[PDB]
Amino acid sequence: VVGGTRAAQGEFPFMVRLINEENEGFCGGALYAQDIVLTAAHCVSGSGNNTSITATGGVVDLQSSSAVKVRSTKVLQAPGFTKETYGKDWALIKLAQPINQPTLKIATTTAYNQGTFTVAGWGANREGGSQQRYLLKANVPFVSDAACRSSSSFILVANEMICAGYDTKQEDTCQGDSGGPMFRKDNADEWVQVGIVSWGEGCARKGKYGVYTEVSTFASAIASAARTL
Ligand code: NA
Repeated sequence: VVGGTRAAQGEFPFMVRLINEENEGFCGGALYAQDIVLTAAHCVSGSGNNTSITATGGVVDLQSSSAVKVRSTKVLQAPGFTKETYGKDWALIKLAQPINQPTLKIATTTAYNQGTFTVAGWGANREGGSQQRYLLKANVPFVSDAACRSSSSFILVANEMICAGYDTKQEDTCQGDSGGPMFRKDNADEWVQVGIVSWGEGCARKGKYGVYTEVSTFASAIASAARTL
């Protein structure tokens, strides 16, 4: 997370750090349920059963004695996600144990798709940099479809993707943050999830933004997939 500060311990406790000893991969995630994690489609390989992935939770410090490590049991990747565009970039992961921490509610409408979103993960703070040890937090403004459209050299898919961050300011999610939730407060003072960190042109680039899977568009399709897991 480029130019972020430190998450206080327990601040966003629905946070997960994901490591896929199968595809050799490091993502973020959120506890949709206490044993189901919401994350990026591209952070995983296929759908089906998978004993391979290790979600760590409860700590903001990836090392503390206290983390809870739990192995995946089965993985559900959005059918129709295309690696070719990171389009429809969402996936669920079931856990073997459940994690007793507080979970993150998801937007089931678009009501909350404006203004300032909070983002977090353990990804790199410099583009090209190492993964972190302590969970970092940062703020990023909503960027319109239009504004984002123009600025991007890859193609941006209307309701599936939503944009956020700054023109020039050194504050953006970065390599290793994928799968972490983009979220913000709702009218009833609760965090709601609007994004999954998906991709961007580099990290915090001049004239470049951050792209996020638009939870609201898939919330339906998601809600329905957990219930089979
Ligand atoms: Na920027």
